[PDB]
Amino acid sequence: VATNVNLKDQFWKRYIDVVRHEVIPYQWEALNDRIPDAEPSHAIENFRIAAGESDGEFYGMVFQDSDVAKWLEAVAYLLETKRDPELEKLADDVIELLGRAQQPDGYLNTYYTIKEPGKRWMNLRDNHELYCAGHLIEAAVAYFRATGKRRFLDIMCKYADYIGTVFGRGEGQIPGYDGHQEIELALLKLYEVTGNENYLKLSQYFIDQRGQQPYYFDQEKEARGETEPFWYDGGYRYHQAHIPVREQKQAVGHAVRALYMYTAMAGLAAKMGDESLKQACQTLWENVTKRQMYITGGVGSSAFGESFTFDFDLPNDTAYAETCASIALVFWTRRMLELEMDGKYADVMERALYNGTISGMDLDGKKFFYVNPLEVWPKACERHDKRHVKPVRQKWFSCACCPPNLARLIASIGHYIYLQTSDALFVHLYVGSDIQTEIDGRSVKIMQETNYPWDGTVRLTVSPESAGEFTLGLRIPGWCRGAEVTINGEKVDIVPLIKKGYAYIRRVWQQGDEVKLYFPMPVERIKAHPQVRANAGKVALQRGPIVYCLEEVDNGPNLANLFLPRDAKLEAHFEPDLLEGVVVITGIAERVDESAWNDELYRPIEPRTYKVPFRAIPYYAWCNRGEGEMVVWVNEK
Amino acid sequence: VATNVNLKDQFWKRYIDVVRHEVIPYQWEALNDRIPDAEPSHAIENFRIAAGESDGEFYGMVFQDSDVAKWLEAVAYLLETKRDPELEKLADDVIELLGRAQQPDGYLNTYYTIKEPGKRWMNLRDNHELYCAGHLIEAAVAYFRATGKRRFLDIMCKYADYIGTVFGRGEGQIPGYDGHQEIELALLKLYEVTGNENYLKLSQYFIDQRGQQPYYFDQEKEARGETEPFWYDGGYRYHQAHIPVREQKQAVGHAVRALYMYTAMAGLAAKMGDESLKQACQTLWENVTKRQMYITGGVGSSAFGESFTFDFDLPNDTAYAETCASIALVFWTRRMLELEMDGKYADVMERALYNGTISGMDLDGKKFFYVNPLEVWPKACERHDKRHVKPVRQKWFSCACCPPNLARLIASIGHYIYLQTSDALFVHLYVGSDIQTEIDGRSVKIMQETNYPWDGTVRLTVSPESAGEFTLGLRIPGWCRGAEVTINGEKVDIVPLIKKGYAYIRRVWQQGDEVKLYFPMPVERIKAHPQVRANAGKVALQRGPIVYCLEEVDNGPNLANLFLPRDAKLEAHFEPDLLEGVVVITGIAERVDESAWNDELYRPIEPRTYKVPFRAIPYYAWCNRGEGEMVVWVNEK
Repeated sequence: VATNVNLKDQFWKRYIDVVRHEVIPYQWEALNDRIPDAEPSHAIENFRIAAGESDGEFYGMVFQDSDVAKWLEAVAYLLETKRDPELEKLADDVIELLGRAQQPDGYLNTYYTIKEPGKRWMNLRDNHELYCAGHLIEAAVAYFRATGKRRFLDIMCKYADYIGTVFGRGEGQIPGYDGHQEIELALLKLYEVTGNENYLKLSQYFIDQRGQQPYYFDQEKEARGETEPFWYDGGYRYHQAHIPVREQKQAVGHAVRALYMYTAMAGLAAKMGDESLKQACQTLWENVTKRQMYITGGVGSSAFGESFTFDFDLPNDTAYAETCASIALVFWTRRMLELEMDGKYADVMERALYNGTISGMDLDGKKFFYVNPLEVWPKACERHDKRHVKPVRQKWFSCACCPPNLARLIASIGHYIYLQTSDALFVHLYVGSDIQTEIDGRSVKIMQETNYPWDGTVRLTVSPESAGEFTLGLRIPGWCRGAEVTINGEKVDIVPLIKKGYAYIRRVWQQGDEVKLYFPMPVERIKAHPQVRANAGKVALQRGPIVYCLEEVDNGPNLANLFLPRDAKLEAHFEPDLLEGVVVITGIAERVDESAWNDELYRPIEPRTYKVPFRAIPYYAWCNRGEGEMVVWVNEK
Repeated sequence: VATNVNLKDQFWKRYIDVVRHEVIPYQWEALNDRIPDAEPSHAIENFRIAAGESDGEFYGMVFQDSDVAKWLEAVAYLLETKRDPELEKLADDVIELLGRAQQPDGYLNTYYTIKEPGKRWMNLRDNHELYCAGHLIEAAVAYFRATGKRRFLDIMCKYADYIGTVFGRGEGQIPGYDGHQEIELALLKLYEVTGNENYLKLSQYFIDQRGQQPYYFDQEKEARGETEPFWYDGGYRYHQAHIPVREQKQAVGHAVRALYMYTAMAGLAAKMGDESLKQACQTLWENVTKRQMYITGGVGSSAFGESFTFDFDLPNDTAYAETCASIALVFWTRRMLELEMDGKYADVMERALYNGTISGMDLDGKKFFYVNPLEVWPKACERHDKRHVKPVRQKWFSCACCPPNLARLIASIGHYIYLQTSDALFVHLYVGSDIQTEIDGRSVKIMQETNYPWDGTVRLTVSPESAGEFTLGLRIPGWCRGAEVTINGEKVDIVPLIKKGYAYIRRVWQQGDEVKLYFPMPVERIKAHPQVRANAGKVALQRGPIVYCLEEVDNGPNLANLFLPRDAKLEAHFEPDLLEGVVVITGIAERVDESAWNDELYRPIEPRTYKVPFRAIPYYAWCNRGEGEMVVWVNEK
């Protein structure tokens, strides 16, 4: 493949700069208990103790080891854009410490090495051993791809090989699997970087075993003398272990869990060319993205179990839409594109990336949300049914969806832009960047320049070492109508070339060939399916891939009583000095007069209305200018 | 002195017969553990054991004793409108049982007699001792007024005197009060029937002491050795015991508790001539009824704590609106009227009486709601944050709230229709009835005939034994746009006679004088104050005092996808055989056609709508024709 991708834009480059200079350095301090304000992490200390370099007790959540891995993974990806010896040094040191904390059989887990040794693999449902293992594997694979150093990969292959001995359907093995999926998608990347088929088979095994009767979680449960019912009403639906994955057609249960599982299913369907996995992914995909996904790319409608509920139940004010769930959605869409090239997967990838993902952090990377609501009345957040919604971003405990999660996605943004297949180069995302690659063994550089998401002109430059025929696959964004393409100033009728949202342009390509794409970005009035009861009579503003919202700081309070008339004229313009440089939308809305109301609650008096201008900003950029109300779905006319 | 009201109705007399033939007999069977499927009550049996007439253990909730009291109270009121020697013989036996279960000092509490003897008064925050005493006192007063038999009253006077020695300021007294208000209003009635002012001062003491520092509940807490913090995050706001009642300006906490407290407060303001309590009551009245009350007369917007939240937070789908809280609202308004004669108090009484109280039962009286929601999507009742909303009514085994609570209010409805002062007969409610009473000495009979609430025409016949001058005060309903009055066919100019929602008609009345009242009853479109976020862009249908709703059985599924145009062609007509004979509202609405989505979730389309006829029925009558969607607040076009 011999591929390499560099970022050359403003929008994502700023985010990476923030991850590099703010988020990773701060997270490193917290992981090392050097922040006197903060609640202690003990994440690195747990490994020192496990390694025999420090006395003390284990401290933290059962999956504390995964914090370190995700930090290491983000650091690996940062090392790809800017090679940075101080960083590479701390990471190498953490890796060596990890090597020393690893047992000779390969097992690497601090909670069981320090606090409950010999009780390992006895609570797969709850204690995240395989989940921590998986995040560790992902970190080593990325660290290898980034630096070429294989120490971390050797450490993790040993753990994988040991896990491969323990788990299975053969003699003396445990027919088990994790309560929290992750090892399956991690095993795939280990396979993809080692060539070792055993890791493919192990991933296949964990997926194939899930949900099989009699339920492995009932068996380990009983063996622990435990009789209390599982707290989630839906039972093993919470872990998507209720039935085998090939029979799962409805998204249920914990959202991050489901999406980690579907990501793995999709990668396995591709590797095996297995239709049953592929069709289960496709059906689950339709269910999620056409019935249980917010307009922000948010997923998970219920604070209880941080879960999916059922089709069309997408309340805006009690939404959960965990940042990590949106991240997991990105992971899934990328594997879906490798399994079948359909623009709709990249559409959703882009929806999550420019909305319900980076909304999880302040512009300057200093604070974060766990929960990403589509409507906030800060006062109402004292209600019990909304206490999961924090009206301003904050610093976070060993919560579960720690900031290194968003960090590793942002720092790896470049890996999601293009896909190289032998015949065809696919462009998924419209991002100032280049890629040096091989097509037909032909060395080729492709370059994109664009101010997207703020404008829909993309100039692609295609420079092959020597002229040659190959295919350029350009995603046609599903939000756009009327995409246009020119090649060297010549119009190209793309309508006969599009297959499932990509335009296949196969020709002889020469040094300097220029492809201009134009995606008109009008302000759009988005309407939800009438079955989405929460949005009856409501409209959302969107421009390009970016969903807009109204905040109190620009529009005043009581946003429920700002109405957007159907043929108000709407205007967009760039504001270089607002929220790091955003396009804003403005127009004339209507408010309901309150003054005629005379200390009365209910009256037969039809509303008197008055014009006010409104300003809408990008959903991701909300809550950077003080606490206040915010809405995405606005009342119409 | 002697005052008699008999219902001559169809509307309320049908509820009374349901209460007499279905509810009270069934509840007797359940209280007596004679129902083979039902969860045993053991409420009577606890008294048999405490009386030494049976061996066994206490069973039930800590307030189980008040279940018996509430049944006896309802029974007292039934005996007023129809004496039944069998029912009465039953009540007398139960009464003597209470007599024999009572401790020698007057304490009557089964839990603290058979399960924890000697440990009484140790947990006033939780154990409902004074609450059960208050309910027993109310049953005794009621039973005496109804039968003349003083026995139950002697028993409870003895308990009441005992309570007077235990609680107060000074040595050998506990400076305490109940976690669940009730004893305070009950003691007012005991005073009213006995003239013993110690009962009045005891009520005052309990009200005056509440919320003083250091917190009484903190002291008994420390003596119990308990240290983990109270479950409700608002602490003693739940009990309205966070600050003295005279400094309470907003309704907070558990709604029934709040309203039982405000009722006593209003009673004491009148009986002591206490301006500070009168003011406090008025302030709280305005807060509840202008900012924290549903259009149905429901109060209580959060299932967590069954509590008030804050101003203008009135969600329809997650409403609590506990039946017993609207009931309590009725008790409060009746006391508010004895304190300040203003039609607003009776307006709210009527609101709660014709909507959110009787909505708590099936029309045939066999099933009940605890929670009275304003919007139901049955599938969404599976969400954790809506699991308190049952989409059909049912039998209720443990309670706290319901059936004898509703029964006692329905059975005593005649007591809310009129108020007799020295000078003046006030007509609060337009109910087919007659009242024989004494005005400025004279024997006077007044007869009301009307089809209210279905029609706004009323005829009052005034038949004093001999002719005489007195004032007839007639409530002008706040929902009406004008009233017309004639006396013996001649017109009365009433505008000069109206003071605070009552028309004062003072003249010499003669036998057979005929007052005719006309209240126009158009179909009204009701708007909520703009600060009520939940109802931005929605409208509710009302006719007279009755609030209307749309049900799936008449209108099809997806009631959120129903829009009511500016001219919706609203008609009303009587359906004599539907839901016990009701007026239905009909009209034209619009629905969005789903097909333009092509199964997509979010699209920039101009939706095609289509016209449908709709039918609305009284809220109270919803859920008598099968499970389905229901909405009160409908989307406006």
